Amino acid sequence: FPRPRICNLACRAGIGHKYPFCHCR
Repeated sequence: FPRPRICNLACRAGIGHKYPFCHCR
């Protein structure tokens, strides 16, 4: 699965835990 561009932003802002599809840091 390709890494969604949003997931990148999410990780940076640390809103990963906020975005289900981008459950990053």
